[PDB]
Amino acid sequence: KFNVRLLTEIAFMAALAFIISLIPNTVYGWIIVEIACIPILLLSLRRGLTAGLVGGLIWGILSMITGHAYILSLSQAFLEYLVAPVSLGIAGLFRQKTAPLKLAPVLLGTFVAVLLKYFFHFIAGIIFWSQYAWKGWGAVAYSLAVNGISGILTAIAAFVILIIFVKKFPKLFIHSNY
Ligand SMILES: CCCCCCCCCO[C@@H]1O[C@H](CO)[C@@H](O)[C@H](O)[C@H]1O
Ligand SMILES: Cc1ncc(C[n+]2cccc(CCO)c2C)c(N)n1
Repeated sequence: KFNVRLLTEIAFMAALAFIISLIPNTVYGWIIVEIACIPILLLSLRRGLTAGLVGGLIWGILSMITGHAYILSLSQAFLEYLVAPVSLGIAGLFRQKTAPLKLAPVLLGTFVAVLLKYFFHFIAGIIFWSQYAWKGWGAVAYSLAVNGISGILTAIAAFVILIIFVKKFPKLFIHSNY
C-alpha cells in the first residue's frame, strides 16, 4: 500500500473515470449507462474502501470543475457529484487480497456499489428532478424508473467489463508490492 504508487493509481483511475464520463451514455432522457463508474469500481476492488472513496471524490470534483456536472443547487450537487461518486468506494469492502481471485465478490461489490450510488440519485430524483416526471408519473415513481433502470444498466456494463477483466486479467484485482 506504498504511498506513491497508491496515490498514482488513485489519481489515474479518477482521471480515467472522468475521461470515460465524456463518452455519450444516454439511453433515454436521464436513463444512462454510467460506464464511468468502472475505473472507480476497479480501484476500490483492488485497493480497498478508503482509496475508492478518495477516487470517487476526485472524479466528482473533476466533473463539477470542468463544467460537466448538471447542477441544480448546492445540496443537489453535493449529493449527486460528491456523495454519489464517493459511495462507489463501498466496493472496497469486497476487496480480495489473496489469490485465487473469485468472481462472486467482484460482482457483489460492484452490485452493492452501483446500487448505493443509484440509491442516492434516486433520492436526488425525488427532491430535485420531479419537474421532469413523465406525464402521469409522480415523483417517486419517476425517480425509481429513471434511476432504477440506470442503476441496473450501469451494473450490467460494469459486470460485462469486470467479468472480462476477471477472466483475462485477474491480477488487476489483487494488489501486491514487489
Ligand atoms: C479548484 C480545486 C481544484 C484543486 C484541488 C485538487 C484538484 C483535484 C485533482 O487533483 C489532481 O488534479 C489533477 C489535475 O487536476 C488530476 O488529473 C489528478 O487526478 C488529481 O489528483
Ligand atoms: C429523475 C432524475 N433525473 C436526473 C437525475 C440526475 N442524475 C441522475 C443519474 C446520475 C447523475 C450523475 C451524473 O451521471 C445525475 C446528476 C436524477 N438523480 N434523477
